[PDB]
Formats: sequence, structure tokens, C-alpha cells
Amino acid sequence: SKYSQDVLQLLYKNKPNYISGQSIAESLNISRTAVKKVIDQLKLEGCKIDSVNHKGHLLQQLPDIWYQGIIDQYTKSSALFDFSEVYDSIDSTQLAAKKSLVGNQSSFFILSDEQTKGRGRFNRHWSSSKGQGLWMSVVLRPNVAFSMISKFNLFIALGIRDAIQHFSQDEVKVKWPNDIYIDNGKVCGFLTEMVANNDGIEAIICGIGINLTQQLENFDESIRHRATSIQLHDKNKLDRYQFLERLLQEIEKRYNQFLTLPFSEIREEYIAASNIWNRTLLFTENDKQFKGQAIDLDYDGYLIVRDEAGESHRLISADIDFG
Ligand SMILES: Nc1ncnc2c1ncn2CCCCNS(=O)(=O)NC(=O)NCCCC[C@@H]1SC[C@@H]2NC(=O)N[C@@H]21
Repeated sequence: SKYSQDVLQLLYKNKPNYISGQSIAESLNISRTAVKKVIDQLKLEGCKIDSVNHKGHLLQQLPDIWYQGIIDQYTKSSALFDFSEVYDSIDSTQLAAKKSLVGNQSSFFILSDEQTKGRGRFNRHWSSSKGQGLWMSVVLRPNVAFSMISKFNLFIALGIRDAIQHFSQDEVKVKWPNDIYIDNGKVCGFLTEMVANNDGIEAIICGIGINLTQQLENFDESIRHRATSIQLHDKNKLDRYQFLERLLQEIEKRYNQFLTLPFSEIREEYIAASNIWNRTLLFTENDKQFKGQAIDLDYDGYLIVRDEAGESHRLISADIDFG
């Protein structure tokens, strides 16, 4: 309905108190009977709303669906983000973000319950199941040189890891430079892109995909053994709204660190949170592949690699597989 988001927002704003049907009706200038119809539909979509005679309605729990009216509250109180766009389905939040950033200096994020053309690094297919993951693109406006893209990627990794770690009883680790793992399971892939020229960055677009509630059966058999979800490591129901709130918190925290701190001030923290050490790694580099060991991460965020032949490498980025 036309007023479903408006009603949902009123319910959300008024927690933990009940709000009467009459008061919603007056707030939105619609009838009591249209308020009731909207609320029945919200409950049908899986909103847990307690309704009590003479008292009104209390929103108790939201379903695994993104609602614009709720997310609007997140951006209203955000010092970072001007707005969000929320979709049930699109080709890709990253395509959408890249179109929406043109011609303005707004900071914003784009969420979709489902992506039909999710793409990771090297245009690889990213599986984006409806109602099972956070598929999001974040657009930010750092006033910095284009070479700073690499350090942004390192800072944001730690924020995403921290947000996920709050909900996982199991160790969450970063694989440099672009993924998050729980044990052998990839729980998140992110990538950082930019629009830029020699005078500076016009926008950062960080595309973030986080598996929230997949069971193992919900991953294609080709990736099942290398994929996992937060829910598979959380004894409690993962609430996607609680999680998003924590994720935006950490993104903002790490973005402000990115603007103010050298990478050397988080380099040790990064190293202790990574899962690339003390193991043979497989590198892909255009048409050639080689094996090696990660020796160090230097003050600039470059990986120091000693390959199979004993030769050292210093890498701004790499395409790394475990085995
Ligand atoms: N759901 C899943 N979970 C675990 N594994 C899966 C999987 N789907 C496929 N695979 C195996 C294949 C991985 C190959 N990619 S990677 O090179 O290893 N790293 C990587 O791509 N990072 C960046 C990912 C960017 C996704 C976000 S989403 C929102 C935004 N909009 C969009 O379009 N992109 C971005």
C-alpha cells in the first residue's frame, strides 16, 4: 500500500510504547480502516505486531525484508549518509550506486533483498539469494588522492570483520585484500571502486556482500565447502536490522579512521585479524598462477610474498586462493 512504509516508520519510532490506530490515522490523514488494512498486510509479510484493544499497536520484530521506512530512520540520524535506496530486487546495488552518484556529491547506500546480476572481483558471479544476505553498495566522498583507494579497502575490512564478529561465536578473519571468513567458509566479499582523476577521488563505491541466514543447502554445490553464513555461527536468530545498524556503526568508525590515521596505526590489528599466514597460498596473475607464502604486510598495506621459487614480491593487490 501507499502508506505501508509510513505506518511501519510510525511503529518503529514509537517503540517501546503502543500507538493507537486513531493516532496513526491522524498522523497520516487516512481512515482507521485503512490503518487496519495496512497493519494486516504488514503482519502478513511477517511483521510481528502486537495489537491490544484500547491501547494500539507495538512493533515487536521485523521479517527478513528491507523496508525503506525503517532504513530512513537509520539515515536520518546518520552524520555520514544522506539517504539510502532500498529494493526488493535489482540487477546489482553496485551498478545502481555507480549510476546514482553521477552529478552530485551525496553520500548514500543502496540495499537490495536480491540481486539478479551480482558481480564480485574480475566480473565473477556473486550469488545474492533473496532474503538471506546483506547485498549493499556504499558511496562515500573522501577528499583524497586516487592512490588512497588501497588503504580505504584495508580500513573498511576491519569494520566489516568487527560487525560480523559481534554475531559469530566463532573466529571471523580477513583474507587480504577483499574477503571475510569464518573457518574455511567465505561469509563476506567486498570490493572498493572509485571514480577519480589526477586531481582526486570523486567517489568511493564499496560493494559489500554478507551471507546472513543461508543454510549450507542454499549455496551451489560448487561453493558449498568454501561458503558460510553468520547464522551458521550464531546460536541466536540473526536479526538483519540489528546487524545492519552495527555494520553502519563500524563502517563509519573505520572511515573516520581512514581519514585521520596512517595504515601503520592499524597494521598490527590487521595482521592479527588475517587468515593468510603460515599456509601455502595460490596466486593468479592474468594467465599465470604461482604458489607462495605471505611474509608480511608493510606500512603501506602491500603484501610481502615469498613465492615457491624463493623470490620476494610486494603486492598492492592479489587474487589469492587457499586450497
Ligand atoms: N554469496 C557467496 N558467498 C560466498 N561465496 C560465493 C558467493 N557467491 C559466489 N561465491 C563464490 C565466488 C566468489 C568470487 N569472488 S572473490 O574474488 O573470491 N571475492 C569477491 O568477489 N569480493 C567482492 C564481492 C562483492 C559482492 C557485493 S554484493 C553488493 C554489491 N553489489 C554487487 O554486485 N557486488 C557487490
